[PDB]
Amino acid sequence: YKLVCYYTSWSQYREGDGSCFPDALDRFLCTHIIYSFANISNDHIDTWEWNDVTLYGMLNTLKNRNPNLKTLLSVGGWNFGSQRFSKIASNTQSRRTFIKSVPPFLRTHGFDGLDLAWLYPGRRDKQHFTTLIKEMKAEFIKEAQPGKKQLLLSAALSAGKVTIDSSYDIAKISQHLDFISIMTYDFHGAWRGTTGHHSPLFRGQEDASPDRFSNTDYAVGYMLRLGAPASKLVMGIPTFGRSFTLASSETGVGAPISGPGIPGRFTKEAGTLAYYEICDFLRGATVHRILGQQVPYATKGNQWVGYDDQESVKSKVQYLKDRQLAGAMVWALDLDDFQGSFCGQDLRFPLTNAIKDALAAT
Amino acid sequence: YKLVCYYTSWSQYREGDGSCFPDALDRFLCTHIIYSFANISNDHIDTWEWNDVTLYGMLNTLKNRNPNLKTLLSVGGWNFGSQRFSKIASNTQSRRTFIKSVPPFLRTHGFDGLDLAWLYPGRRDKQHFTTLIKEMKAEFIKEAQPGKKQLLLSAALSAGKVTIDSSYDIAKISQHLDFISIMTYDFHGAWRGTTGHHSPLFRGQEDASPDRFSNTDYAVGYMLRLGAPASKLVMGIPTFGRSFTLASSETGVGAPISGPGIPGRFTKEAGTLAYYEICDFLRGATVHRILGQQVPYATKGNQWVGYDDQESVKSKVQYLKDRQLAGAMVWALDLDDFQGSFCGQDLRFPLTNAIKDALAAT
Amino acid sequence: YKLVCYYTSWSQYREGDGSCFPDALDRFLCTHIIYSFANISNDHIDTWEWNDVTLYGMLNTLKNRNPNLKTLLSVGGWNFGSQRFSKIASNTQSRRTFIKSVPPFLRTHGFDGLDLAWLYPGRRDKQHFTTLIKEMKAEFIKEAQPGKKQLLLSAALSAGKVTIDSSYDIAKISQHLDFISIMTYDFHGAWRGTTGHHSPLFRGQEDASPDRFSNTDYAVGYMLRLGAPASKLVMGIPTFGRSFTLASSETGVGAPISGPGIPGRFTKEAGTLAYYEICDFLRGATVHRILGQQVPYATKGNQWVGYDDQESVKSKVQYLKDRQLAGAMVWALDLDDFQGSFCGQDLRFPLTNAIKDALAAT
Amino acid sequence: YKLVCYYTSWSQYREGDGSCFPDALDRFLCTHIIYSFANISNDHIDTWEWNDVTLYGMLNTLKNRNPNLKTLLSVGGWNFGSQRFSKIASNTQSRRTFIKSVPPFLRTHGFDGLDLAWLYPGRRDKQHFTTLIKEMKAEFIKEAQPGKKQLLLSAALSAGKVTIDSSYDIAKISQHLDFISIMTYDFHGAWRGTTGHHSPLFRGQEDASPDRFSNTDYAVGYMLRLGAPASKLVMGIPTFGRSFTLASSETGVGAPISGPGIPGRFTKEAGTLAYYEICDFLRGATVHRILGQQVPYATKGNQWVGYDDQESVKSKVQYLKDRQLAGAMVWALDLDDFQGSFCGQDLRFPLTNAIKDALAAT
Ligand SMILES: CC(=O)N[C@@H]1[C@@H](O)[C@H](O[C@@H]2O[C@H](CO)[C@@H](O[C@@H]3O[C@H](CO)[C@@H](O[C@@H]4O[C@H](CO)[C@@H](O)[C@H](O)[C@H]4NC(C)=O)[C@H](O)[C@H]3NC(C)=O)[C@H](O)[C@H]2NC(C)=O)[C@@H](CO)O[C@H]1O
Ligand SMILES: CC(=O)N[C@@H]1[C@@H](O)[C@H](O[C@@H]2O[C@H](CO)[C@@H](O[C@@H]3O[C@H](CO)[C@@H](O[C@@H]4O[C@H](CO)[C@@H](O)[C@H](O)[C@H]4NC(C)=O)[C@H](O)[C@H]3NC(C)=O)[C@H](O)[C@H]2NC(C)=O)[C@@H](CO)O[C@H]1O
Ligand SMILES: CC(=O)N[C@@H]1[C@@H](O)[C@H](O[C@@H]2O[C@H](CO)[C@@H](O[C@@H]3O[C@H](CO)[C@@H](O[C@@H]4O[C@H](CO)[C@@H](O)[C@H](O)[C@H]4NC(C)=O)[C@H](O)[C@H]3NC(C)=O)[C@H](O)[C@H]2NC(C)=O)[C@@H](CO)O[C@H]1O
Ligand SMILES: CC(=O)N[C@@H]1[C@@H](O)[C@H](O[C@@H]2O[C@H](CO)[C@@H](O[C@@H]3O[C@H](CO)[C@@H](O[C@@H]4O[C@H](CO)[C@@H](O)[C@H](O)[C@H]4NC(C)=O)[C@H](O)[C@H]3NC(C)=O)[C@H](O)[C@H]2NC(C)=O)[C@@H](CO)O[C@H]1O
Ligand SMILES: CC(=O)N[C@@H]1[C@@H](O)[C@H](O[C@@H]2O[C@H](CO)[C@@H](O[C@@H]3O[C@H](CO)[C@@H](O)[C@H](O)[C@H]3NC(C)=O)[C@H](O)[C@H]2NC(C)=O)[C@@H](CO)O[C@H]1O
Ligand SMILES: CC(=O)N[C@@H]1[C@@H](O)[C@H](O[C@@H]2O[C@H](CO)[C@@H](O[C@@H]3O[C@H](CO)[C@@H](O)[C@H](O)[C@H]3NC(C)=O)[C@H](O)[C@H]2NC(C)=O)[C@@H](CO)O[C@H]1O
Ligand SMILES: CC(=O)N[C@@H]1[C@@H](O)[C@H](O[C@@H]2O[C@H](CO)[C@@H](O[C@@H]3O[C@H](CO)[C@@H](O)[C@H](O)[C@H]3NC(C)=O)[C@H](O)[C@H]2NC(C)=O)[C@@H](CO)O[C@H]1O
Ligand SMILES: CC(=O)N[C@@H]1[C@@H](O)[C@H](O[C@@H]2O[C@H](CO)[C@@H](O[C@@H]3O[C@H](CO)[C@@H](O)[C@H](O)[C@H]3NC(C)=O)[C@H](O)[C@H]2NC(C)=O)[C@@H](CO)O[C@H]1O
Ligand SMILES: *[C@@H]1O[C@H](CO)[C@@H](O)[C@H](O)[C@H]1NC(C)=O
Ligand SMILES: *[C@@H]1O[C@H](CO)[C@@H](O)[C@H](O)[C@H]1NC(C)=O
Ligand SMILES: *[C@@H]1O[C@H](CO)[C@@H](O)[C@H](O)[C@H]1NC(C)=O
Ligand SMILES: *[C@@H]1O[C@H](CO)[C@@H](O)[C@H](O)[C@H]1NC(C)=O
Repeated sequence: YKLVCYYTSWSQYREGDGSCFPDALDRFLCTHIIYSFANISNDHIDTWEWNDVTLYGMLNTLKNRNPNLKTLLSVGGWNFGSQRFSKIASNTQSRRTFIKSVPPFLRTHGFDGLDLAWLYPGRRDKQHFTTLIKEMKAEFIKEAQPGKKQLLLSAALSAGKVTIDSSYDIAKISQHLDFISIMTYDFHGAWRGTTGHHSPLFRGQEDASPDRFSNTDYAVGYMLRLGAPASKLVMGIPTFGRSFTLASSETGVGAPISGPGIPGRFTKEAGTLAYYEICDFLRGATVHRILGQQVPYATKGNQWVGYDDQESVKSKVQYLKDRQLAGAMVWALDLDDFQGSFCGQDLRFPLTNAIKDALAAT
Repeated sequence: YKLVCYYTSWSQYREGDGSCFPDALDRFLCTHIIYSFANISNDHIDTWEWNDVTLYGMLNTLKNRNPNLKTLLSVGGWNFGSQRFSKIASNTQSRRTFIKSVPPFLRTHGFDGLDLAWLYPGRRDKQHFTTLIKEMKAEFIKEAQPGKKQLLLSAALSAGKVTIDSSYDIAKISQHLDFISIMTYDFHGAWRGTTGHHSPLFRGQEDASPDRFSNTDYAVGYMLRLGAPASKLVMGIPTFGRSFTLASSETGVGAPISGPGIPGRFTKEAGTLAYYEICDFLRGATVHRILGQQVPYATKGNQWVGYDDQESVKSKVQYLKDRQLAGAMVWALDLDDFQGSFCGQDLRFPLTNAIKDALAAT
Repeated sequence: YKLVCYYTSWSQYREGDGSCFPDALDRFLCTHIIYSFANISNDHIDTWEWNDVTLYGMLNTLKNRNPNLKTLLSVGGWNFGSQRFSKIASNTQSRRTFIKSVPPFLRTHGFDGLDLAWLYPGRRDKQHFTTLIKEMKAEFIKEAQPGKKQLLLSAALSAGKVTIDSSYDIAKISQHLDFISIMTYDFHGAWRGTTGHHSPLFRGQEDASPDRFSNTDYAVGYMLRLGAPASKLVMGIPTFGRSFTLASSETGVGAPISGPGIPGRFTKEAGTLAYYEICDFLRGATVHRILGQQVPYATKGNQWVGYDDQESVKSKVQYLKDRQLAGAMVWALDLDDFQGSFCGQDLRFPLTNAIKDALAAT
Repeated sequence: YKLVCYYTSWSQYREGDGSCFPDALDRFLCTHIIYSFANISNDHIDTWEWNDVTLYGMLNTLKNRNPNLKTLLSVGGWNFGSQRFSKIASNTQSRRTFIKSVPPFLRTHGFDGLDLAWLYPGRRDKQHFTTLIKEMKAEFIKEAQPGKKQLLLSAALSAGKVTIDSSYDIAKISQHLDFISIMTYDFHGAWRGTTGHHSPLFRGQEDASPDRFSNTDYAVGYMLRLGAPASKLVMGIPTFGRSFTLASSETGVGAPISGPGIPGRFTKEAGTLAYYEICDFLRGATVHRILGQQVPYATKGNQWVGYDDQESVKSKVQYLKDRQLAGAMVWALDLDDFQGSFCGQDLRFPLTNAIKDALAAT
């Protein structure tokens, strides 16, 4: 089973124990470690952080004691911007320039492939997106013909029905992508006005959630139906939780909230909490395993965080193995308890190690 | 909470360890023990089995050490005959004789009330089935008026949506009934040619499911939605399992079957298995928990059986308490392991007890 | 058969033949004419437009040469505030003030009753909405007891399942209201990115529709199913259409759009078109009757509009009669071709009259 | 567009004007005519009727004036039996003989190809079927490699979901079939106990029919999504109706029935009525266009029949062209008023010619 893992280039700028660099990663932990993100400056694939070229190294050095580890540089990401990408892909001009720059840059940097993280193609870029991947793959071949090891091409697609529909021609692109990562998380926003787990495995109580398709099972399922093969499907699994600030003494699912949740001391970003920050939170908190959804949420004071733990990621892995999917995708190494400290026990990458073990065992 | 348990009056004619009598029941176990079924002969409520009077005897004795235990006589039942019931429902005189015959018959025999087990009113009986309940309650009130402890009136209702829409006016009946037991089991017929748990808590995997309403959760929310007060809703929980005979090596949910499972040694009814027989079956068997449904199934050789155990009833109880229901109803005590034997430890009524415990434990 | 027609107070300000005043309405056309909308200022039901008092009189005049026309004052409306209305229903004191102020304001200004257009009660206002409807009917009773002709109480409910599920306890409110108007229209938002009739009668082609509940039939049947007396259900039918702007040369249902259609010279609101404006659009347009849904749509150049016409409303009246519903509701009189010029024959209210005629014949 | 029309071999043994012979068929009517059915005296496709070999000619003579019509011989039918086919195709040896024995038979009898009517393949026949069609086409090429015009190979398949899943590898079988006639009719059995059109276009009113997939629209789309190519999909249209015998004064859709309708004069088979018997029945009868399904049901006295008229088959034709299908299929040429006397006009094949005109017109 393929175990895809992300690393963000911005997890370095975090206070004390929170800062994370490519060298803090377990060489043997994943089958694919993806660097994110990569910018596109002048229809070309450029670095992002000033030291991205150093870090690109710190990461590839992990291949040294483990030649099985593969790596991909992800281009795009939430920030980049939907429009920027849109243009660079619409005309054939910039599109060829870009496709062109990719192969060498990756080569001259120790990367085993490319990860397309366009978020997301308007309904107007669906045909384009298809081409962009068709051609980009055509190119990846034109380079490896000299006898090299061909560069891997993947994409992080949305898991929400609407988008999946108004942006992807799964049946087609599924052919050129070496594997797909369905980002099955970020399903219940603070705008809804109620508490909701952002990454539930199943729908759960039929009338406790607005629609039937804001969960992992539906997404995974829906996409298989649209033609995506199982062998090219990696199921995303967040190692972060989405929080809210309650507005009443009520604390169950669908309870009233008044905004996202207070910012973690390290990731500092209302609505988010890294697993290691959740671990602190837990002390004195009250955990509730949501029945039909197979995931846990914790509450304490006026805070409510829906997340995943070892038990839930394990459930989640058993789920994918069943559907006999390509494997799990994590987001992101730097959000799990990579130190090994916070969640105690001294062992590190708990949620990802749970995912790792569950994948290899029946 | 209410813990309504059913006791079938034919569980006596069961070979050796199978045979079950009113006296073999834990008088402290339930809050209401319903005896079933009673016939309606000559538009008069009347006994069924040659020795019912003796059994109404053994059962009602259980109220001695435990004065809080209530008992009711259930009239109707699956084999009774859907037609025969309507006949009495729509005859202005048939109904009247019937209603008038109950109060005396109950006081004469020791019951605290009646329970309507009409399966199932037709689309044409929706109204007759509402009048019935309405007048019967009147008769219970008229008889009690002097200063007596009023006779209890309940109805066991279908969990099948189609049935609920064609046969009931939940809205109205709900007010004249003391409680409503919703038969939330028997959801997956063998005629589908595929294995399926007959009593899932939730729908489970979105596509592996037949429809959208063959699971406890839907059934409850629908009835609550339709008007039945939570305080009057009893959630049906089966202590028997639904078996299928496999047709291949596939053993998962949806596997192909060639017919109902093999009859039990004691229940002798293809497609059915008492929990105590499921326990003999479990020896050398493989049990799997169905992820999306919170219920488990077990397979061995060419038999597949979906049933409930301590774990699943606990969740179902957790579920019902969350929904703030009136309690759980069990069908039936003579299908739970009542000798205590069959499942080790030799403790009696594992299922009901597990339910009892979970009902008063938070 | 009841024929409830809405008259908006803002259609008075439209340019040219668009300006619509109460005295421009056919006094024999409808059975009930609801004036909309009225504000609630300082917990008191009040006028909205500076000259509401003048217009109320122009409307109520119509009752003269015809003493069977009933009129109502609709309070609420889309532009009112799901929140403002909530704080008045939640506060026990505010609720009384309001309820108390209605009978006088109603008798004073010459109205037959009230119409509640709270769009829409939150997940948390379900019971408050019921209480609010309960107590207001309790007042219209008290005020009429001396011997007066009881003030009428109605409500314009959502046709959308999600909304209906989180705000309406149909069973209960349905017994206090005199009739319910189900707004069966506004079903395919332009956000979907695709063309789609906003008021289909049935789902039509299965895989060409977004969901199973966005159509009249489902809504009508869902409410009936939920306990609303057909005798009290008024099926809304729209005299306006919802436009879009095509992004390609594709013009059938499901074609990609780039946003709402161009605004009309008179209604001047993107994505909306009154019928009389549609009659203008049809000049050199191409009308197609969507088969599975019984409703038309027209397209010309890059505009696409899904509306209702005489043939389609007739089908709709047929559908409601087979269903045995209290009648039809029309939103709005001023969006129909009230002048009678645009749509030919110089006959006025072509759509509404078609509705009336169809109701009258069997 | 193709136009496959079947001919029954038993359409001769019928009284008076009800006798149908190959020489009675309009040679410029269909583009294909499938003689049905043909037996197999154990691994060798042997005729069925004593004069079968005489009729094969009568049909074929129709090629003399219209050299551009083709004929296939259909082997199977409803009576051939489920087991006979399975047992004959399951035996690797038994098969070969059959496959090998088909071509020479057709070639010697003027038939241009085969048609497979296996009703139906259980779960234990899915692959066999796939193979049978596979190897079957293989042989057709071999025999035709000299320079001869190749033999066609079509298949009549169930339009019912459950049947399709449990037995059709649409993805594969479709690459070998020159075309697929989807038997989109026979949805409502008399076992249901209520009236219902056996061949609706769309499901119509949501709570007036059991499931979402017992109509033409669903079946087709379902098939298309399963891999069936619109270019290789012929949609069946029935030229007969399905009668029921009413049990009360209710005559609408879903009114109670007490068995199938009285046998037709000429077809002499309960629950069935050919169009010519229907046209007759229609005198003094009342027709009703079922609103959501685009189909008529007529009722007179205690009889109820749902069927297709010119108006409705034309709608279904517009439907398939919208779905860009291979064409329409009919059943059967001897059920349509081939006489031209029953439906008056003195014109022949009223429905099929309506189907034809409609196919080439827009
Ligand atoms: C069900 C549905 O469709 N709902 C919509 C939501 O999907 C959507 O939310 C956005 O969802 C995307 C993925 O679907 C998400 O981005 C991916 O996931 C991670 C984690 O959120 C992102 O990581 C962030 O990266 C940025 C830099 O670009 C950092 O600034 C930020 O700190 C990171 N946050 C975390 C938790 O790590 C990645 O960018 C991306 N991963 C990959 C491989 O592409 C967006 O973050 C979601 N939006 C946010 C910020 O909440 C939502 C949009 O608001 O709309 C719903 O309708
Ligand atoms: C979703 C849906 O619509 N499901 C339909 C099923 O409801 C229906 O199957 C019948 O379901 C009812 C419960 O609603 C069931 O009867 C009740 O439940 C128990 C459990 O079966 C019955 O026990 C049997 O009693 C008879 C005598 O009355 C005995 O002969 C038999 O041995 C008993 N079996 C067991 C396991 O104990 C009770 O009769 C009754 N209990 C109460 C409280 O009233 C029927 O038995 C189910 N039918 C059968 C025989 O399977 C199904 C129609 O068959 O249709 C589904 O769609
Ligand atoms: C299936 C589903 O749930 N869809 C949701 C939509 O229903 C919802 O859109 C809003 O829907 C309500 C009724 O369903 C509608 O309000 C009523 O309908 C009329 C006609 O649209 C409204 O008329 C408008 O009134 C405002 C001021 O009140 C005017 O400014 C405007 O010009 C009027 N438009 C027209 C064409 O006349 C009335 O307000 C009201 N009438 C009654 C009987 O109460 C809202 O207007 C709809 N909102 C909009 C902007 O369309 C939608 C909202 O987000 O969400 C969907 O999911
Ligand atoms: C949802 C679903 O799948 N529904 C099931 C039904 O399919 C099934 O009913 C049988 O359906 C098949 C079609 O799929 C039907 O046979 C075809 O259709 C015609 C007319 O139905 C048949 O014609 C008859 O043939 C027999 C002998 O072959 C003659 O004796 C008789 O005179 C003929 N009658 C007519 C109308 O001409 C054909 O045999 C066949 N056509 C082709 C090209 O293959 C069966 O007749 C249907 N069975 C009946 C008679 O009801 C049903 C089984 O009970 O189950 C549903 O669920
Ligand atoms: C806007 C963005 O890309 N994200 C921000 C980060 O880039 C930023 O990191 C800091 O970047 C600057 C360069 O832009 C680093 O400064 C460099 O420091 C080295 C020290 O050896 C020196 O040789 C360079 O001259 C100097 N760069 C220049 C030319 O200015 C700085 O070290 C980075 N931060 C640190 C201390 O690691 C951080 C803020 O620091 O914010 C991100 O949002
Ligand atoms: C169809 C039905 O009601 N259920 C069946 C049971 O009735 C049946 O049980 C036996 O029924 C007979 C007849 O009612 C019983 O006979 C009576 O036995 C007593 C014993 O003291 C005797 O005094 C009576 O004279 C005698 N009466 C009759 C009518 O003959 C018999 O005791 C019952 N035996 C059992 C098992 O208790 C069983 C047969 O095993 O099958 C049920 O399906
Ligand atoms: C926001 C709103 O209520 N809708 C807008 C309308 O109010 C507006 O109508 C105009 O409103 C003004 C203010 O009420 C009217 O002025 C009044 O004119 C009469 C004339 O006899 C005079 O007696 C009043 O004193 C005066 N009111 C005061 C105190 O200012 C004005 O006549 C209205 N215009 C007309 C003729 O319709 C319209 C204008 O476009 O827009 C609505 O959106
Ligand atoms: C079992 C079967 O094939 N289905 C039955 C039909 O065969 C049957 O039709 C009649 O079949 C007989 C043959 O069995 C025909 O008789 C033939 O008549 C000709 C006259 O020229 C004579 O030369 C033949 O020798 C003779 N057959 C023999 C060898 O005995 C008879 O004409 C057929 N009837 C018709 C209408 O043509 C029908 C009804 O009889 O029932 C089917 O079940
Ligand atoms: C990415 O490229 C854009 C376009 O040239 C540029 O404006 C931006 O600075 C680049 N991103 C960063 C911050 O390196
Ligand atoms: C039930 O009563 C009816 C008389 O109304 C009778 O026909 C039937 O045999 C009785 N069944 C039993 C076993 O008592
Ligand atoms: C409606 O009443 C509210 C509160 O009294 C007020 O703020 C608002 O301006 C009023 N609207 C109009 C136009 O009367
Ligand atoms: C072949 O068809 C004939 C009809 O003439 C039938 O009687 C026979 O049973 C079929 N197969 C055999 C050889 O039995």
